[PDB]
Amino acid sequence: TRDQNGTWEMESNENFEGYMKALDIDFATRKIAVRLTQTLVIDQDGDNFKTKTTSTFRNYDVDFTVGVEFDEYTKSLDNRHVKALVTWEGDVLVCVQKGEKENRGWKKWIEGDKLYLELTCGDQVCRQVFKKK
Ligand SMILES: *C/C=C(C)/C=C/C=C(C)/C=C/C1=C(C)CCCC1(C)C
Repeated sequence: TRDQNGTWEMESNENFEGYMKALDIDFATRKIAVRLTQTLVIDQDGDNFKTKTTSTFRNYDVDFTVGVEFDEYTKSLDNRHVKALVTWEGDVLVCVQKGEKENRGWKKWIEGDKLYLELTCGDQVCRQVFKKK
């Protein structure tokens, strides 16, 4: 399925520390962030996505249209400018964030009632799994 609508509660989070370190997120922020349960709310209408990731400590909102390049300033993360593009490869939603960091982006897909999110930066891969609330 390409339908990723839902309120998604984080079930697991593998190597978030490595990914954040590759992004140059400071030590203290990384230590807080690795322990937190995230909720990812996705509102998807055709090719329009509105997403909100929340935790007790920090939130991050990003909206995008599939197939439309957009400028991103990663405020509240690593505070960089990237040129972002989100597209479909089969039923995998693929984001490439072009800029200073190599191999920067993510892949998101559904597999039997779980949402999988693989975040990449440099040589690091973070693997997250969510379940619908
Ligand atoms: C569709 C999947 C998306 C938009 C993935 C979003 C991932 C985040 C918003 C993660 C954000 C964070 C970090 C990268 C490190 C600091 C903690 C967070 C949760 C603000």
